[PDB]
Amino acid sequence: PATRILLLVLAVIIYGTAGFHFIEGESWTVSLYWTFVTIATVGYGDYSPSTPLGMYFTVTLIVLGIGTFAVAVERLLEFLRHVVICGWSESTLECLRELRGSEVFVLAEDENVRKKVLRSGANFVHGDPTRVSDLEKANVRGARAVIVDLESDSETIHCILGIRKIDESVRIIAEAERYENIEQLRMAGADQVISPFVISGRLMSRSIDDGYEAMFVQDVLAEESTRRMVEVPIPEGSKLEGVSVLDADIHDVTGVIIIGVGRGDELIIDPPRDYSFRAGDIILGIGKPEEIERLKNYISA
Amino acid sequence: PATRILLLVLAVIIYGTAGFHFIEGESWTVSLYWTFVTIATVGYGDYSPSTPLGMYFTVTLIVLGIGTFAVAVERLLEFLRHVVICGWSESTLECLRELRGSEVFVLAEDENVRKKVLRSGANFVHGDPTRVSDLEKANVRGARAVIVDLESDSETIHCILGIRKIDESVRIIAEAERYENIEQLRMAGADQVISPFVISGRLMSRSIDDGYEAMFVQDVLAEESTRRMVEVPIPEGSKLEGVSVLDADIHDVTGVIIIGVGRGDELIIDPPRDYSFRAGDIILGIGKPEEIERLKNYISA
Amino acid sequence: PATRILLLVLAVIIYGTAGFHFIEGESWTVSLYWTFVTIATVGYGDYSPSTPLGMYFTVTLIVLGIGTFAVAVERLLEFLRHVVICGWSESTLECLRELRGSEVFVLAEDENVRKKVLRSGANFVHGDPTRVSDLEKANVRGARAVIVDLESDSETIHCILGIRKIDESVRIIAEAERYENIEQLRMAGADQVISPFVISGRLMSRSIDDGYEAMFVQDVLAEESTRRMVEVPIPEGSKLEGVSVLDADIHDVTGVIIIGVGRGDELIIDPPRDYSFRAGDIILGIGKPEEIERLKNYISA
Amino acid sequence: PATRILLLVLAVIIYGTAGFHFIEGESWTVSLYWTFVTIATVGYGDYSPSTPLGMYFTVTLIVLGIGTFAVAVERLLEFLRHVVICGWSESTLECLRELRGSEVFVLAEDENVRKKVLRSGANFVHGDPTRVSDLEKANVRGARAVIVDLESDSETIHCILGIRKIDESVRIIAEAERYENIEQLRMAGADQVISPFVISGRLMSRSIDDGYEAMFVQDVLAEESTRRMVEVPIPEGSKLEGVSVLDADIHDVTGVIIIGVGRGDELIIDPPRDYSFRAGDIILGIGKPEEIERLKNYISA
Amino acid sequence: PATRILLLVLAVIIYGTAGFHFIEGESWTVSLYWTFVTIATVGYGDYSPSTPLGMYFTVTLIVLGIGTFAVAVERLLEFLRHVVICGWSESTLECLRELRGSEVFVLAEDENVRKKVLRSGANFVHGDPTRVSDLEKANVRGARAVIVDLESDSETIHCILGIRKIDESVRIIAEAERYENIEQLRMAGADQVISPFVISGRLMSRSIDDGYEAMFVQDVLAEESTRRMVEVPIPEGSKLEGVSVLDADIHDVTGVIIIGVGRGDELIIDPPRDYSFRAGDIILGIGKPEEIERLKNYISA
Amino acid sequence: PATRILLLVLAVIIYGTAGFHFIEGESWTVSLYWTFVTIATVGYGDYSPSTPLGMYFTVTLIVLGIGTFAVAVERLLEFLRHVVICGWSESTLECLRELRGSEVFVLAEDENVRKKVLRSGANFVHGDPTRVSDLEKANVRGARAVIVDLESDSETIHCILGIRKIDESVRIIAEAERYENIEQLRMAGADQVISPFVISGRLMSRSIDDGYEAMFVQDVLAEESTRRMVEVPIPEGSKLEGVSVLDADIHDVTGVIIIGVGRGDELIIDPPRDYSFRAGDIILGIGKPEEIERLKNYISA
Ligand SMILES: [Ca+2]
Ligand SMILES: [Ca+2]
Ligand SMILES: [Ca+2]
Ligand SMILES: [Ca+2]
Ligand SMILES: [Ca+2]
Ligand SMILES: [Ca+2]
Repeated sequence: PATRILLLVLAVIIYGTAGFHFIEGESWTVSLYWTFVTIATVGYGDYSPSTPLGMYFTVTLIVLGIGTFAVAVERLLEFLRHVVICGWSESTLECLRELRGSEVFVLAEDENVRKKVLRSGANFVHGDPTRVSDLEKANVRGARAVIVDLESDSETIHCILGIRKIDESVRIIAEAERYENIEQLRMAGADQVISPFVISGRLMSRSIDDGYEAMFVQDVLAEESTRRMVEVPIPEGSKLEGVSVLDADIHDVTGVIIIGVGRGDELIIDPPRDYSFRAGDIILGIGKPEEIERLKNYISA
Repeated sequence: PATRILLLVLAVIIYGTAGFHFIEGESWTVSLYWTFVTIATVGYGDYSPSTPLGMYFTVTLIVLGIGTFAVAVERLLEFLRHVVICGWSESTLECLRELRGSEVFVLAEDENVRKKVLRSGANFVHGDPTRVSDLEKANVRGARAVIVDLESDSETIHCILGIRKIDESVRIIAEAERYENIEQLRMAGADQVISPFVISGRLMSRSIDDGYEAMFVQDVLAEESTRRMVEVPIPEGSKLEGVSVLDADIHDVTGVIIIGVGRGDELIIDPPRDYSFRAGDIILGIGKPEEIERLKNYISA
Repeated sequence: PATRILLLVLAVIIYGTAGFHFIEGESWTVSLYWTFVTIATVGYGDYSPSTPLGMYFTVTLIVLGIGTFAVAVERLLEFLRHVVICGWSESTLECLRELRGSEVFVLAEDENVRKKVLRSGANFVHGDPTRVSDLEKANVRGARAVIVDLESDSETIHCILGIRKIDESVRIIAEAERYENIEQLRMAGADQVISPFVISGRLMSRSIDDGYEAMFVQDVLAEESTRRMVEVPIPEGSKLEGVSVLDADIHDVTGVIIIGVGRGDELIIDPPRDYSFRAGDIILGIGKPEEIERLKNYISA
Repeated sequence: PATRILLLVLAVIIYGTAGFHFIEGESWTVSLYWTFVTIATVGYGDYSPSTPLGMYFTVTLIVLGIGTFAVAVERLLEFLRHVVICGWSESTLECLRELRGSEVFVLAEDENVRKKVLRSGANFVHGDPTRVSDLEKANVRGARAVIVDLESDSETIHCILGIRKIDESVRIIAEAERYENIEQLRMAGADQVISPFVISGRLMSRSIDDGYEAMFVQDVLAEESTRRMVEVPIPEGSKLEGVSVLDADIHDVTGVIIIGVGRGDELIIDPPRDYSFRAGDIILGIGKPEEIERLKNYISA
Repeated sequence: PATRILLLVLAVIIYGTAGFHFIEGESWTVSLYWTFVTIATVGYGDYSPSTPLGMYFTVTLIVLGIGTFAVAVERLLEFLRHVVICGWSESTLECLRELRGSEVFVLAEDENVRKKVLRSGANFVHGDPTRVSDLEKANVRGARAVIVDLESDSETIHCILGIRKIDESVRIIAEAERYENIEQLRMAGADQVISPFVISGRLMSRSIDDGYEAMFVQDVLAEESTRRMVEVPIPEGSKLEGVSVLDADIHDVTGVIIIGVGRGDELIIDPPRDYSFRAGDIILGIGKPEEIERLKNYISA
Repeated sequence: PATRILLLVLAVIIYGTAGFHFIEGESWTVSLYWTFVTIATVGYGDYSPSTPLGMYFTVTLIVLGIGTFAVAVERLLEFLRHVVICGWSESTLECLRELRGSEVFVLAEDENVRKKVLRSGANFVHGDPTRVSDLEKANVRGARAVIVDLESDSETIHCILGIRKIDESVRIIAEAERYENIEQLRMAGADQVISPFVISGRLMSRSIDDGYEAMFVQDVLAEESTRRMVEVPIPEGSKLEGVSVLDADIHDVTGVIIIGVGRGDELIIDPPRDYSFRAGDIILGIGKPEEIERLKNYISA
């Protein structure tokens, strides 16, 4: 019915522009040109509608002059490597703050959010991350990875399954509100789970004494003090491949502290001395950018 | 007034047991013995109250027999280095899970909580952590340290000031729900602030790539894989005091990775080579317990 | 993306005005002049777009005529000694009623308020007085003084710290909803605290007898009865400095009852006879304006 | 019906104790003595109810043994110049804090209140102060005066009319939540009206400058600093009656500042010099208790 | 299951009293007499349970001494021409106020009601008048008539159908909350419908002028001024049957104003002069009781 | 600030029309005529703005062409014997249905109402009938009479006092939601009180038997059956004044049943025979319009 009114304002043009070539200077060709020109509150002057009786029909083009302008308006506006964030929460916000330098889409239920999700360098997709149809509104298929944090682990567990139901291989990262659901959250298909509260809690209990243990975690993740925790990959042909951690003395050599090495989906912290670097191996280390750069070279080719 | 009714039920014993040695076999000594015995619906038989007239006074001991039984009941049940946790939240819960091996008191508004705060090795103090009077119900004065996490940073900021208002030196550790209040949370007097959401968010944005950076934080704080992040202090007389990090090769020597050194209230991550250990200095390092033990000795005296 | 649509409505002018100098009287200079003139539903007549084929391109300028007018509208509006009142409550309202003769800004969360905060001689700044960013929207830095009354002492305590966090010297005046928080309210940084309820309550208990005690407080603060409570300062060179209250007989002399003298941040009520006026001293007294004027002179130079 | 069940448990004693002198050793006198003794789970032993057939009737005394014990219990506890406070609010609370040394009854809708209204030296009457029937539950008729503060001026206006509807002369004191209703609050019958917010507001606006004006009001009503605002009456035969305020130099003489004199229902603040004290006159003055005592004597007889 | 536990506490008496005639002085007759006497915390002394081994079985009678006392308690209190009112509202209340002199049952959802429905001379049946099962709890089948007023016409319409579903002939009287449902309320089966609001409204509009029209309705229905609106039936053999209203001059004769005559389910107001009384006819008239009595006789036989 | 933007759109006319007499054909008189003509998307053609450089300033009149049209719009619409109904309820609605043939104003809090209060022949005044300022928005002063029905008797009691506070003589008609407040409702100043529920209730209890008594009230107030309840006044010079009800036989004479006579503010139902009509007396009677007309004449002069 909304597109059925654009037929009445289209008929007024064949009824309003019709009396132009009939009640004035004949021109069945430039008849609509008079109507559109007149209705568009233009009034250039290609026909002042002089006829008196044609002034009565010219008055009709004034009445139905808004029944096509205020009409074709809502009808003209009723046609014409990215990351998706399901759910909009502080976690999400703080996250969107880092991903600022890239294409991010926040899919959320509450519209009121929009305005702010925009104040932060992200695009807003109004929908419910639980409905696959809306997940698609954010194009999860092509999402480099999806971050999920809804109000209740239940809704999150849902959203995940939904995502799976589309691209069953996108990297999904979810926040767990309660420790007791971390596993279900994985079963559902989350690849990585983060439990802000378990971290927070432990850090608390661990800062009753001295708060360095908690000072570490928070400071390291903050873009301050130069020192930066970085994960460096070992190229296929590495002058290390086969070498022992103990033998490479990466610290003495690079200055980059290695807090652990990773074999996709798994990571070891104080890697034992007799550890042997491989190809896909990833180095989790903290260090001055220089040190880092130096570390990359000490491995290159 | 609740303890003023225990004087009426105590006077009924001097009025009920009084007629025993007066309206029966004289015995001002074993008079109360008859009243208590009778009121206790015992009726052993040391005096069947035979007197007819004394049966009228024996009936009074039956009427006021519940005005001392149903009384001394709620009156008998109305008499017979610790950590205080203000607010009961997941963070709090997860925290109370570590502090299990010690005296912990959770002060919260909602009673329904109690039952669970008990299922977890902690004692419950029903009150509002914003009211100083209730803070005192949990004895903050003697609290080794107070952990604070209320529903809204506002209420937390409050609670803190409150605590300050009592022991202006207790170590206060608070969680911040929003990044924008971390500072006010300190001004108010929080010594240590933890923002689960800032951590969570960043870890997220940092795990779009590879999730080791986030795998580290969560795994390190979990009592698994042997490896343990520990903060070891440098005794006053240390065979290191004055020595350079570069010179002590603590890693090669101990095997304990040092992720940073701390000077009370502050911590440096990749301490520069030319750093010189001092007395109060604290070593933040991850390593096998053995390694740790070994690290402590490599410093002792 | 909201500023990326202003490039499409900017391209329609290079595509709509482009066909003007091509499908009509050549004029690559006054081509945009035809498009803008036409799109602005003006139709002066500098070119009636006569060409039939140019009438087809002239119709395109009518269709995309709103895709630049309804566009450049939200884009043109998307670029282009005062007192601040945080929180909007009856207290606040009644207060804004006195400050009518001056620059006042009310900063509040609920928009619905606006309309009324305007009916009262004040400017409205929509924001949350707890967020420093919004405090700044009201320019607390330059605020002569800030009045604070939010729904819960907690939120107030918050707001205060926030203010402190900016101009750590602005005079802050806060209302306390509960007696038990008057101190925390100060610790946080409130300079002056008013507890309407403590006043109200006491006045009540004090008016069970005769209601003069309560009739005084309310009447004195009301702009009626001539009598006015005034605080008069003692100039540096005063013919009183050093004189005893008993000796100056200010009442007999001036007629201005002195209910107390104040030494910045502190005030004494029935100042003892042997009190000696000083320089900065402030006289809190009630009296007929004349009496007052008379009091000022009895001290001048 | 609650007192009609005490006739069934009284008939069981005439039916339970009746079979004792009929189905055992005859004794229509000591028959109830066996029933009461038995029902009271006493079992002294004055009759072991040996009869086998009488053991069937002795069993009936065991069944209806609780139909008289659990009965006469709630029946024994259901029998064995004051001020009424309608509504329970901070104002009210702070007020009840002064009236501690006297008989006060708080009548309120929410039961949850009770416990606290008791922690404060007052008695609680659960009811709605708007329903006359409940007002009567608090005996307004005999109330020395009624204090009224309900959640909304409307409810208060109501409550008042209600009170009027009973003792149309009790001194009613009400708090007004909004300035715009102070008059209706009076029309309804309130004798004294207190608007905590109008006071609070004004004090605020008045403390932007220096806060003495607000320091006065709050401090004077506080039982401190010794100084106490008192209203002293002029006895019938006074060595002042007829004397001029100017002539009595009460301040110089007593030390008690007189902030105003009152002629029932009315009070003048800086009484003009040519004022003449009368009989019923009341002196509103602030001063050290000694000063006060001294003031009373300077008038006695 | 609640009555299945009274079989376990009944088996403990055949198991507890069984060891009495087995582990003591033989008496299979007075065995239960020992168990009941012992379990009733009586201890008269007809058997002190002396046997040591029988003291082990006498201890079992002490353990299961509460598993029959605390049991038979809630089991002893769990056994020991009327009008039904569905829904409890002011209308209902005001109605129950008239029906005070008779058997009335109020069936309602909210339990909190009970206490009051009892303060008014009625019995309370806790249930939902929409559920037939609960309608039956109030025995509508035998209800002289059912009055229905639930919160929403919808629920009422429901309740009615429900009632119909049982006694499809009980006189149902329902209140309609909205004028627009009076008919549906009848279709559903209400026999009589009352719309307090339509009455109220009209009376209002009719009392803008003079309020007699509204003074009539309210006063007539109030048990005051002697005058009473009464409906008197015309006996089968009446000295009026066939007589004209004009001819009977009932007013002049009786003094009872006849405001209308009724033919079951219908009533005419100013019956025309030429009206002829019949048998079942009912006379709606107002008049002094005497007048009424006089009217009854002027028709008798 | 809303009227401060009309100075910027007024300055654009002195800045936009200014370049017309400077960058075109000089005419400081008809300069604003070009601006207003241009901004009004008129484009008559009195100046096509030919100048190229003036086309750059002519473009500025296109940009700021909406900053005066979309402005002066909300600024042009932001300047340019009756009955008042306080509160909008079914009662009210049903009432407004009768008063259809007259000037009625409904003053209510909820805006959503408006639309409907209009569908019914009444004018809507959005405000709170409790605030005198809004009562005045409906001009109670001149209200022929005010009808009051708010959600709670409390709010009504309020509203009344408010009304009194303005025209202390307007006829006030109020509905009482609860029987227990009918008196307070009067004390407050209601002149006439209607209790739909008391009526409804009684009618119910009275229709358990036969429902004529309730059929009467509802039918009489309904504009059906010809019969109409009317109140006819006795003119000053009446051929009845002094005559006995018994003597005037108004029924026999007129046919109009007299259900009662009224002496302002009071009404008697079956007026005793020996009653004597007076001047101001009002006759409450039901009867055919003819009968009525006939009744008026039987009294005229
Ligand atoms: Ca979250
Ligand atoms: Ca939390
Ligand atoms: Ca407030
Ligand atoms: Ca209050
Ligand atoms: Ca109803
Ligand atoms: Ca109503």
